[PDB]
Amino acid sequence: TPDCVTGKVEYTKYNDDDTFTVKVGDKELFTNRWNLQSLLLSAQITGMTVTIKTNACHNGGTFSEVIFR
Amino acid sequence: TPDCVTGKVEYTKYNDDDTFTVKVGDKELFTNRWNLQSLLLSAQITGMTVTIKTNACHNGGTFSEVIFR
Amino acid sequence: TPDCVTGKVEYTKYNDDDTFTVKVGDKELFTNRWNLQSLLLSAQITGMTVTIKTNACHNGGTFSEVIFR
Amino acid sequence: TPDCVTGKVEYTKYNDDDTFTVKVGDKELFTNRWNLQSLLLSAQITGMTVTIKTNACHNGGTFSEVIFR
Amino acid sequence: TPDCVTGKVEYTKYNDDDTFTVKVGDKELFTNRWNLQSLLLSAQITGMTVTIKTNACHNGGTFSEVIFR
Repeated sequence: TPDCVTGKVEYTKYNDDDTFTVKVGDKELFTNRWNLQSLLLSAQITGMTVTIKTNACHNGGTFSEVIFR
Repeated sequence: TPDCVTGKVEYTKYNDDDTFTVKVGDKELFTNRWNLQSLLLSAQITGMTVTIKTNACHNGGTFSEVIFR
Repeated sequence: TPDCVTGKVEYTKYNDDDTFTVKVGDKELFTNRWNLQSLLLSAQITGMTVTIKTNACHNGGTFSEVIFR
Repeated sequence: TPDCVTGKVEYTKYNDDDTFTVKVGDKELFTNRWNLQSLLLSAQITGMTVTIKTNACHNGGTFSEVIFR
Repeated sequence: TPDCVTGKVEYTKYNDDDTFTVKVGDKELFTNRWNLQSLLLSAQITGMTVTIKTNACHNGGTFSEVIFR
């Protein structure tokens, strides 16, 4: 899967349908993997750099691969 | 869903029916999504600013959408 | 449910039977709600003030309502 | 259950069979309760003092009761 | 099980099939044990030194034993 965006988590959002949204770089992407929620919040809180890998690299895109640096 | 309140979590409460209550701004709101409990406590401990989005924007109101900034 | 004790978490104990015990004020109380284990440990580690609400307000008493400040 | 060892967590080990091993004092003890893994790691990371209670108070001994302070 | 690599966690990666990848030393290894994900991220965030024990000691290798110091 190709890299989509890399950077710090600007904000996260829990959604009504139980998905989780993250804002990295200039993209707002969401995921439906439950384990990623607390992991992504930890990344946000501790200010790590993350790379999101996805084919749907656009606002509203979904993803399920993340690299925590 | 519209913004209801934005600010720091003053306090949280675990309820007998397992729902979770949060006090942000001047509203006391609750949620029945189990994943939000630890996330909201982290938000509280680390002092993040959160925005709660809900139609039931009033004390005793319920919610399931949150933005962590 | 009435207030029972308020204060910092003196210590916590994971029990053989999988219940969780907390020492706040002069009472030692236990709960069987899982989600409360990690939440209570976080409260302990970060030095939060908690209020436990329960009718069984006595050593060995059970509880399932907690307020985290 | 009697006290076995008290002190800081010197190290923890995740084992191939999903049990968790902890080194406190001069004993190396393991547990099969899944909830205790993250709790014990938090204890280790934050440098808490823990007391492990068990009858198998010897290297290779098992346990399921822990006091966190 | 023999030691494979020891060092801090360079980065971690959540994979689409819900396995978790970690980069320690010069090896990139992955695990399918769900409990290790948050534990490894904590290790990464807090900069602990970990030792991964495995027979598949090579890039792409799996593992399920970890020592956190």
